[PDB]
Amino acid sequence: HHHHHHMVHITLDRNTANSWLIISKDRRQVRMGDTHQNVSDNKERFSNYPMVLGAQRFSSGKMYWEVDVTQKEAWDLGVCRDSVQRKGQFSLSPENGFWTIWLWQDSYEAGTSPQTTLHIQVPPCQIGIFVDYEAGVVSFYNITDHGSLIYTFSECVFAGPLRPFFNVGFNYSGGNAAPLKLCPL
Ligand SMILES: COCC(=O)NCc1ccccc1
Repeated sequence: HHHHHHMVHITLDRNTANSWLIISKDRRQVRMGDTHQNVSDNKERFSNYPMVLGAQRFSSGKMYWEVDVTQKEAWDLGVCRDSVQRKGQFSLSPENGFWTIWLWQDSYEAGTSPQTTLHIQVPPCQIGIFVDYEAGVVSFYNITDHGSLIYTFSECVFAGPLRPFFNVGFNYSGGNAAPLKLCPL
């Protein structure tokens, strides 16, 4: 792909984070802490899952960023509507305002309803995310495999401003402590 020139500098919004997440001082890395991180509750925080949003809101144009997933067992990445549900249980689907992929139990899947199997020969250490607001497109690229396409959501109905979306995943296994990191431009 040739989307690199739409690169945007994403930072994490502390105020949207689940109360167990630790966001780095530079707001470019996030990991799940071993306990509550001593923050007050607010209506923005994701309650049930270890999720956080980017600070940036997109309503037009073309945007590209990269995320490092090295040595993680489980994670979700993509974009979502600014107005997605924060509290209680919900599924990641376009009907709920999410355009995401994920890793879970050694398989990669796109957050369609129902979910779609992805065909990945080279486990990615970094993921590229491309959004074309006007075209209604969200695309995912395998940076480890020379930028090969993972998945394209097309005919997206964003229906609002978009925010970068992250889930560091559960760490029941003790094998998923590693952070998500926004990779430099
Ligand atoms: C440490 O691992 C246990 C675990 O993953 N618990 C579930 C959970 C943790 C934090 C926020 C939401 C849900």
